[PDB]
Amino acid sequence: QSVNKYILSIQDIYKNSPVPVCVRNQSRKIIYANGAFIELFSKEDQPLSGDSYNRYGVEVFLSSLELECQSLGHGAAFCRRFNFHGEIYQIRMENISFDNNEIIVLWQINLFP
Amino acid sequence: QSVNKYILSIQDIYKNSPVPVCVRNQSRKIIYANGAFIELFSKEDQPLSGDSYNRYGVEVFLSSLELECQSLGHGAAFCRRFNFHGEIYQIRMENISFDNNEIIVLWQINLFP
Ligand SMILES: [Cl-]
Ligand SMILES: [Cl-]
Ligand code: NA
Ligand code: NA
Repeated sequence: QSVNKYILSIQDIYKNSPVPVCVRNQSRKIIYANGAFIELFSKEDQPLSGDSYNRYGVEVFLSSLELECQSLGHGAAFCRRFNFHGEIYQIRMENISFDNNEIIVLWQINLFP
Repeated sequence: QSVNKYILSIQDIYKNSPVPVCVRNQSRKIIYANGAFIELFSKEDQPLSGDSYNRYGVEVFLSSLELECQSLGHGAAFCRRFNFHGEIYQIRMENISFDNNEIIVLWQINLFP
């Protein structure tokens, strides 16, 4: 609702963007993601290449960060780093809460500078 | 133009937000900022309290980061930390470039977790 309007705005900004972005609901479900995000996490696991070449460790780390973000309350945000397929990334997460205490979290990812 | 539309979207997302955000043009001019950002940097210098209690060192650091962001090209982004009035902050910067090679940079700031 007001969540849908928020999503439409994120989409307007990020739909054609090189910056991988997504928005997830309280059930860890993606409710918005752009092409860049889809492509980033579409890399097939290469389990033998190294410990960062599968999604599972990073998934738990990122889900854990997201839970922390949800817990910090409306407007809470932070930036952290993680490794994925041999590259270092940063991720910013932000808590957006709505009048019905519905919580969504914005993810924005970049390659580490 | 297309910059104005981008700005309208950022405004829709961040106008009522606790998250300090701004957008600056190539001449280091603010073309959008929300209330949270205005309030953050409205703190009067307290030059005697410590080296982080004035805007000048952080201004040069942040302007330097911004120039790097501009140089990295469309879609470039990174997260860094800085100190201001005795607190640690993170800042994410993102390069948004338009078809006429007009460059704007989004700033998003948070208190360090
Ligand atoms: Cl980190
Ligand atoms: Cl830093
Ligand atoms: Na909370
Ligand atoms: Na460049």
